[PDB]
Amino acid sequence: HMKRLAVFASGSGTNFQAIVDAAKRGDLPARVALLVCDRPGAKVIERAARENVPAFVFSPKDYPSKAAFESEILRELKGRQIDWIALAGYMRLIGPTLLSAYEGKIVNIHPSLLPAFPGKDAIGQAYRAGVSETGVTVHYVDEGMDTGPVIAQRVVPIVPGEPIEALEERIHQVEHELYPTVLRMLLG
Ligand SMILES: [Mg+2]
Ligand SMILES: [Mg+2]
Repeated sequence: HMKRLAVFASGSGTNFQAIVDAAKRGDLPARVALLVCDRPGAKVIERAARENVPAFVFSPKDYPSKAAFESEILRELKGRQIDWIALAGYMRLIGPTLLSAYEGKIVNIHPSLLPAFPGKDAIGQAYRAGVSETGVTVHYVDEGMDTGPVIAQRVVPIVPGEPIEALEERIHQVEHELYPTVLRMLLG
């Protein structure tokens, strides 16, 4: 019974694409079974359609609370026999409704070497701090924000004088390599 993965994403969907591409070339022993997107119009939705990956798209504005929409997401996840959840560019926190149902089965990729620079815009945080290096971390999601146990990490140097664009491209390249590799081992 191959594990079924749901990918949560809110934007361009480049990490989603990397995961789909890995599965397509036979390097991911899991089924990319669902895309959950909280931002209608996001490019990642078009990617799912092109890749024949089912998608559950919703707007938080149509619900009175996070619990309200996560309750529907949970029903959808269970009905589609989803085993694991991978956050890949999902721009909001996972609430107790999902954390409880998928405890220990939710992972996320974060653009810093956790516990360093947790939170939003971690690429910008490291750049603004002036540190000489940062990295990419895949970790388990728990009650805290970017605080669950580290699963894997890759160090990324920050070159003196280079624009932030240089660091971002480098970090994204690493994310596209690291996430599929980590998921392969986690779900294999
Ligand atoms: Mg090959
Ligand atoms: Mg509806």
